[PDB]
Amino acid sequence: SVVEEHGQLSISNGELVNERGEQVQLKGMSSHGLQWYGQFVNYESMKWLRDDWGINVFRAAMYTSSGGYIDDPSVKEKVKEAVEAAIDLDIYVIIDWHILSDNDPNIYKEEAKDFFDEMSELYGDYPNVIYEIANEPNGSDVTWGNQIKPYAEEVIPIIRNNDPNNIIIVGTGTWSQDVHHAADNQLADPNVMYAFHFYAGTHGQNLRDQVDYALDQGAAIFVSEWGTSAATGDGGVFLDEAQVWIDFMDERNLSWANWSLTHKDESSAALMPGANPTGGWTEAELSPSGTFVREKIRES
Ligand SMILES: OC[C@H]1O[C@@H](O[C@H]2[C@H](O)[C@@H](O)[C@H](O[C@H]3[C@H](O)CNO[C@@H]3CO)O[C@@H]2CO)[C@H](O)[C@@H](O)[C@@H]1O
Repeated sequence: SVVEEHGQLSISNGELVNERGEQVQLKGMSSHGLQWYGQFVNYESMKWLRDDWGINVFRAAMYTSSGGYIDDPSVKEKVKEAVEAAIDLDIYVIIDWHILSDNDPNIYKEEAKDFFDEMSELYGDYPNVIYEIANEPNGSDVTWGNQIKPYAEEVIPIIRNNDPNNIIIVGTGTWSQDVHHAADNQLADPNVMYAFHFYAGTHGQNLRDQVDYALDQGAAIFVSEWGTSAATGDGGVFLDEAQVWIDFMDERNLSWANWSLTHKDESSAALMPGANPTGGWTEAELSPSGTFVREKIRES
């Protein structure tokens, strides 16, 4: 129903809109790294998220390093499984080239181009697909103008040769926080969005103001990852600040995916130890974070 109704997504005046020009807000879950917790990514779990949580997007977090795709490329087949499930379930799907320790997206740019060529050839005639070409550029030696923008200007044409207008999300500096510099030096492609990531354990008032600055430059922003925890993915749960961010995102038409769908014993994990990887989770099988995130999506 979601993808049939909204169909082709595009950016109009800095906003994500559907094929009839109406604003639409995606809300869903990210996997954790597919090399570690890939068992939680399957049609049945995604169907349960759709039906019981109300998700309308799923993010497949394919780490490049840390035992991910560069080390063992088999994890690309799990991305394909996720995409196929999203197509069958009629929800959107984010294909996330999940850089992190490999902090400059240029490190594995040749592999990224290859990977996005393959994915856009396979899936470029479905409206479900959103390409996230570099999760979290980071480090003081990685800037928008010097590193990230020219990386994007190599990868985007590879995608566009196969898929001329599905959404592309481009990471920003400082772990996808530096939307200000991106917004001042935007990419040409009209269906690009810039990633912004937050963690509720950080006091967020200035970060909200910087998102507003970026929006005011006509840049579109997708909150392609956020957590209820501290910035490490752990360190307690911060539901008061999370709620402030939830309300902010609703007021600004900002789509989002929460980190993450795993049973790992860290505060950002949505599931308890013993949660079934194919779904069906009782209240007792959701973590503090998962209970909250589920409520936010069901409210929506
Ligand atoms: O258990 C698997 C490995 O986990 C590694 O820690 C990861 C955290 O569990 C995870 O929450 C964190 O997520 C990041 C995400 O990649 C980018 N956005 O920010 C999130 C919060 O920091 O990523 C951690 C690093 O991959 C751990 O380091 C390994 O030892 C484990 O094998």
